[PDB]
Amino acid sequence: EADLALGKAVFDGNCAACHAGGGNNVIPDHTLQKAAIEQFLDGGFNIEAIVYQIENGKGAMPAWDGRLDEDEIAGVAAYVYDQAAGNKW
Ligand code: HEM
Repeated sequence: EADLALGKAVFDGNCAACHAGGGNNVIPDHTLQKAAIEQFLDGGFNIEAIVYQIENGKGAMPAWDGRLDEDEIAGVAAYVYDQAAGNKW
């Protein structure tokens, strides 16, 4: 169901590794923030754009293609989007 709690559970395990509290450890300022997305993200503040990054891996970010399920992928994207939009970073 591309759930946010699912998305969180994924995030917490998989993404937090580099992005702890939306907190990009590799490129300090390239955080999971709305603003940071809208500047740095190529594809803009769009679910498509988010998902695409997570799938395919981009710059210094690993690809999650087939490592996460489709729903899982969608959930983590949705969650990140919700966090950003809501400012729950
Ligand atoms: C876990 C599956 C995971 C998610 C979710 C995630 C999201 C994410 C987004 C949405 C961006 C864009 C942020 C912005 O535009 O400012 C992004 C960017 C980077 N990530 Fe990430 N990310 C997840 C996992 C990981 C892992 C495990 C690493 C660390 C090895 C990592 C690193 C990075 C880096 C670097 C970037 C910037 C690269 C770029 O977009 O050019 N991510 N991530």
